[PDB]
Amino acid sequence: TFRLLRGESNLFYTLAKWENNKISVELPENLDMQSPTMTLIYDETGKLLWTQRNIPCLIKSIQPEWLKTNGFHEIETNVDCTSTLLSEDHSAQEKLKEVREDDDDAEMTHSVAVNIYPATARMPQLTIVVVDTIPIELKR
Repeated sequence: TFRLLRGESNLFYTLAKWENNKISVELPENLDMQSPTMTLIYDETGKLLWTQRNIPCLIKSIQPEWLKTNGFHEIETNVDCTSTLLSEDHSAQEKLKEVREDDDDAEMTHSVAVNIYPATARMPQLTIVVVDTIPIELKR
């Protein structure tokens, strides 16, 4: 889980560059866009610097306390938000349709790994957050 999302976090760390008070992430050519993760990068103060996808409901669901340490956490969000997160994913969209019909405020829980990268000569201190886009309720 955490140990598993750590790999994606490390990847995005090595992909990132710090230039002119800004994070830039250049994605590798032909990289899978269909991986079930979304990564966010914050500064040590907890300011969001970069996000793989701009999804405000999920971003607002990230608790600031979490951001100062390494940890494994859970987002408690809604089926509307999860549907926005999984928009491109066809099959998932079918399932999501179903669940939306049974309950329109159905709760969705997403695993999250928070990862700390101390400042180096190359890079300032960063917190990298990796979210499992498939919620616990849909894993089975």
